Amino acid sequence: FHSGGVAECEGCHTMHNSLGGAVMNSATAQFTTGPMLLQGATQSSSCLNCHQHAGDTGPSSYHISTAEADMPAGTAPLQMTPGGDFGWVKKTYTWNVRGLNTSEGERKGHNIVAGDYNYVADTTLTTAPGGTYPANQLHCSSCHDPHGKYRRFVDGSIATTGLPIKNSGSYQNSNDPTAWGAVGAYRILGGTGYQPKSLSGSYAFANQVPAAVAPSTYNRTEATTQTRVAYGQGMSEWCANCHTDIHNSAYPTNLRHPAGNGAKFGATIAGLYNSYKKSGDLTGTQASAYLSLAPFEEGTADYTVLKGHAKIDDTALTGADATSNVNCLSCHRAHASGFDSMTRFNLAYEFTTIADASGNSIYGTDPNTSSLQGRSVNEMTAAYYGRTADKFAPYQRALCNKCHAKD
Amino acid sequence: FHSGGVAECEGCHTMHNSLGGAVMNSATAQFTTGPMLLQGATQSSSCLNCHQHAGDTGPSSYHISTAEADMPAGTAPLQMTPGGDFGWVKKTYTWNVRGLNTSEGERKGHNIVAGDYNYVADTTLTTAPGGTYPANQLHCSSCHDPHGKYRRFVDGSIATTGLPIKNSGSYQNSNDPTAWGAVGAYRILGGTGYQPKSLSGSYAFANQVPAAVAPSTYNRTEATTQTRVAYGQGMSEWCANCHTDIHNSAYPTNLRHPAGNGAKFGATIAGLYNSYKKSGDLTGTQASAYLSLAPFEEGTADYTVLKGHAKIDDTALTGADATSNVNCLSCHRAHASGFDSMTRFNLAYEFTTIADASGNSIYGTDPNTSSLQGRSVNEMTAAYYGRTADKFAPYQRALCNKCHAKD
Ligand code: HEC
Ligand code: HEC
Ligand code: HEC
Ligand code: HEC
Ligand code: HEC
Ligand code: HEC
Ligand code: HEC
Ligand code: HEC
Ligand code: HEC
Ligand code: HEC
Ligand code: HEC
Ligand code: HEC
Ligand SMILES: [Mg+2]
Ligand SMILES: [Mg+2]
Repeated sequence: FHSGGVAECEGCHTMHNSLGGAVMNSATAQFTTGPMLLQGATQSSSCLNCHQHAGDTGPSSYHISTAEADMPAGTAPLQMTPGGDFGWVKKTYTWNVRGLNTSEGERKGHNIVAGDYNYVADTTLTTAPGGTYPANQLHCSSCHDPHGKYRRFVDGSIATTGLPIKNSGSYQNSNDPTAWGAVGAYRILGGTGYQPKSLSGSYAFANQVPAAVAPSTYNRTEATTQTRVAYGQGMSEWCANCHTDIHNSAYPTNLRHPAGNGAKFGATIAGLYNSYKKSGDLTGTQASAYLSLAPFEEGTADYTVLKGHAKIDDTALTGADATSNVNCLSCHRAHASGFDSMTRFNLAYEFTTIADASGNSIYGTDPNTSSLQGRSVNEMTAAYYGRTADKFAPYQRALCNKCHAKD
Repeated sequence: FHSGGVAECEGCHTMHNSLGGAVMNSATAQFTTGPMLLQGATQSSSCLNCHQHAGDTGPSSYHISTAEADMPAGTAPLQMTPGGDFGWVKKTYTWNVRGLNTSEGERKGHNIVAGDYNYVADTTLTTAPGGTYPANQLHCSSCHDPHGKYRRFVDGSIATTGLPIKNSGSYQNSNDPTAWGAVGAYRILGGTGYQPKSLSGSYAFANQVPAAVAPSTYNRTEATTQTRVAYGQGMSEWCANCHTDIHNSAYPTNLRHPAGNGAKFGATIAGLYNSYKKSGDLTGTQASAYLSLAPFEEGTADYTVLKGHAKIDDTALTGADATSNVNCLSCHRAHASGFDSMTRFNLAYEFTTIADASGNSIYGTDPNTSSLQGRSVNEMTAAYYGRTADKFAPYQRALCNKCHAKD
């Protein structure tokens, strides 16, 4: 459909609303339409018209959102992709230990306003923490550019026009560009100057489409072999478009956790990322040092050698060295997650995995404790991308430690 | 929170400073941070963010520091723990007898530099009396290791890595370690080689985490039944890390009051510790010989038999014999105290308790005398851990005597 580019216009727009018979979108009458000529209540209900299937059982290809009629109450959104499953946003949690703890739902992930569904805009965060981009006009089309303009040529340069598009250009199978026509950026997400014309003001991107390269069957479980998404450069400067203060290359001067291309890894830190495999253990051997749950940039726009990585079978795990950068995604997840500020690990209560009664870990077994924070065991097995509580020590502690071996 | 280990990283660090809304620590702007990525003006204002409650009435669980807005002027810090209540440091005293006596405030206890509060570093003592560790970089994190590395296994060995942590390991309730994962050292205070990387120089610990075992409701009054903290071995060699000359095992050769594991108690001295209960009286009977105000080591790392002691009801008082050692704490108190060089008893003026007008003792009744040295009666009832002037004879003299029966 979007083959790196402007798909099929009618797939998202009706020029009238009569496809023979009667209307094409059941959110209006015969001859009216959505805000633009597209077909939905809002500019972001047109993508949920195909990326939210009706009755799913397990994670499939795309379909990064699972319905709420499906996950009855005490279950977990079923779409294990590297961005996340928006199903999370509508998931509140309560539990008592010595008071009334309550992890809200609208703090896990970006809220898109899809009033056609039960998607509401955020309340607490009226704007974006960094710069000021407004948070009631947060549609899929804000980060993603539906009419894929931004192209990668063969010299590696990026522009918004000049030759035809031929393919996605965002996989391992994706046939590299040639002298006659380019391919499309990592996801169709928009590069420099991509203000959507519906929005009106001064908010206009400034940094380029990042560099990265997905596996090509990116939506999977991770109990067995784990998914590895590659990460070229620029991936932080890009979120920097709508968060600005939070970017930080030089750490000591700017007191905030380093993130960017100007934030190298450290020869020492790097030694540690390998050594620390589990919690209490520091064996090492790069060949095994994973890349899922706390990944890292390679800092190299060479789509040939970096496509080198990005397999979906645990062959190239291949930790890092003091050249590797650390983008915002090494802690967070772009779409959403199960953890209060859309992180990848847990950071709410001292441990993550309790020791059952003997040894071998388990996430815990009582939904009104602090080990689980009101999240039944299946839930929190899906909060991580379906990896059992057996890839962690009986009393696994917090999980920055994959870098900072504070064990 | 610190369950023997690395608690909850975010509890002490912000990676940015925006927890939704606005900032998390009100000591900086939106997207800046403390010296390390933690949240406070200094590396030791992060622990006072939870161990100094706002308005307290009486001593509670932890909270070893009571605010100054609370104790108006003529009152006493309200935290009766076995380390002490830092509230003392900011307490000067004046009185006249035949001149102008003035017991300063910054001599009672270690000064931590918490510029975020009214905590200033020491002036008179620019370094530490023993070796040279500098006394403007004296943070809670200097003696205490926030990322609890040091573990006790089941063989009793101590290391800084190798198995997971499961619990504090520093109480009577604390479930002993097992073959799969260890517990944490007596307090999280750091063992061998624990230089904090902020500090830069040669100052690097050399001796191990001591051995001791607290009661498990350690913060209490003592008017009624008295708190007994147990004391394994090594407790002096440990303060020896930052004071070195002052350690002394063999007395006659090294002329300074004996202190350590190589400093036994004496069959004669030991006979005396029991006999002398009050000042003028020498009844004896070990079963009653206390252990609070002048305690002593047992010299035994056997966490089972030494946990045997350490109750908080006056059952095991159980004086000693010529094997018992004498650590630095048998005279001093680790955090602070009300007595000029942070001791446990008074050693300023001949007596401690005057005889009122009839007999039964009282600390005295006139704040400009020498009996009180400018410390109103309530004050000096809290200088001792709330024990009235009725556990002492009408004219109680100095208080080394619990060992040296110089009465
Ligand atoms: C509305 C604006 C959106 C947005 C923001 C995205 N989609 Fe689609 N999508 C569909 C299919 C079949 C695919 C796979 C086939 C193909 O891409 O040609 C995709 C893929 C994507 C991607 C990744 C593609 C890439 O190469 O980078 C992204 C980032 C994406 N989508 C976002 C199917 C549909 C639809 C079915 C008709 C509709 C409608 C949309 N998508 C709309 C959107
Ligand atoms: C096929 C060639 C077309 C053509 C001719 C157009 N589109 Fe679409 N379009 C989509 C969305 C979500 C928007 C909203 C953008 C926003 O909110 O800012 C639009 C917008 C337009 C416009 C107005 C804005 C502009 O910059 O031009 C126009 C003139 C336009 N489109 C024409 C979504 C989609 C699709 C979803 C996958 C697809 C396919 C297309 N558009 C294709 C076309
Ligand atoms: C690039 C991949 C990123 C990353 C890693 C994050 N963002 Fe966004 N963001 C935007 C708005 C309006 C908000 C407030 C809206 C809301 O709260 O739903 C946010 C918020 C966040 C958070 C906190 C989310 C929360 O629920 O509290 C986080 C952790 C986060 N962001 C990470 C708007 C935008 C953008 C506008 C175009 C862009 C681009 C990004 N964000 C990009 C990213
Ligand atoms: C999870 C919540 C955390 C937390 C609390 C911290 N980290 Fe890291 N970080 C990484 C690198 C390479 C650095 C280098 C800083 C430098 O060496 O100049 C940092 C920086 C820090 C600091 C600075 C402390 C210092 O000694 O300067 C602190 C306090 C800190 N972080 C806390 C890299 C990583 C990771 C790589 C994948 C991960 C994961 C984390 N950090 C996670 C966290
Ligand atoms: C900053 C570095 C510090 C330091 C040096 C200490 N704390 Fe805490 N503390 C908190 C709570 C609830 C407890 C009891 C619960 C538990 O320990 O799990 C403690 C306990 C301690 C101890 C004794 C613990 C032991 O088992 O030995 C010590 C030595 C100690 N603290 C020192 C609460 C907090 C906080 C609340 C968020 C914060 C922040 C800190 N403490 C920070 C520190
Ligand atoms: C959770 C797993 C983490 C991680 C990943 C880190 N910390 Fe902290 N930390 C605290 C304090 C007071 C300091 C200052 C130490 C000093 O002054 O020397 C630090 C320091 C760090 C660093 C830099 C120093 C180092 O040796 O690494 C790093 C990389 C780091 N931390 C990561 C205080 C605390 C806490 C207070 C109770 C808690 C909880 C954590 N840290 C947890 C973590
Ligand atoms: C282990 C439990 C001990 C004991 C029993 C004492 N210390 Fe310390 N000490 C350090 C520094 C820099 C000073 C000077 C700073 C200051 O004066 O505030 C001190 C001072 C003392 C004193 C005199 C205190 C006073 O106010 O005059 C006493 C009685 C004392 N110490 C006892 C530094 C350190 C350490 C650095 C890591 C460590 C460990 C200790 N001291 C340990 C202990
Ligand atoms: C409070 C200020 C004091 C003072 C001034 C003294 N003591 Fe004691 N000390 C203890 C033990 C077991 C010894 C053995 C020395 C030995 O027998 O070899 C000592 C040593 C001394 C001496 C040496 C005098 C001598 O005859 O060799 C002196 C002069 C001295 N101390 C003074 C044990 C204790 C305690 C056990 C809990 C306490 C309390 C004190 N001493 C307190 C003090
Ligand atoms: C001016 C008044 C008209 C009239 C009378 C019609 N057209 Fe359009 N139209 C366009 C496209 C792409 C379609 C079909 C696909 C789709 O909407 O997704 C249509 C459809 C119609 C119909 C079909 C009725 C039905 O099948 O339900 C009819 C009768 C019709 N039109 C008449 C596109 C355009 C267009 C630009 C692309 C313009 C300009 C017009 N239409 C104008 C008219
Ligand atoms: C609104 C409902 C949507 C829809 C349909 C999609 N997005 Fe996004 N998204 C963003 C980024 C940076 C990525 C790539 C990040 C990564 O690969 O880790 C994605 C990813 C996707 C995909 C495929 C990849 C995947 O799901 O892992 C798809 C199909 C997709 N998106 C569609 C960024 C944002 C964003 C803010 C930055 C917002 C809002 C959305 N996406 C919303 C939507
Ligand atoms: C690179 C520029 C970024 C950007 C744009 C964001 N992150 Fe982080 N961040 C981390 C953690 C644990 C939290 C929440 C909990 C806490 O701070 O105690 C956050 C928070 C955010 C927000 C929240 C704003 C708010 O809620 O007030 C936003 C918008 C945000 N981040 C964006 C952790 C990390 C991290 C390592 C753990 C790295 C690396 C980054 N962040 C990088 C970025
Ligand atoms: C700075 C503000 C702090 C904070 C928050 C704490 N400490 Fe210490 N402390 C030291 C030692 C040896 C002990 C144990 C001594 C004993 O048990 O007698 C303690 C004790 C504590 C506790 C609990 C036990 C208690 O309070 O009695 C807590 C919660 C605690 N500390 C926190 C040693 C030092 C030290 C120099 C050696 C310094 C400086 C601090 N502590 C400072 C702080
Ligand atoms: Mg939100
Ligand atoms: Mg002092």
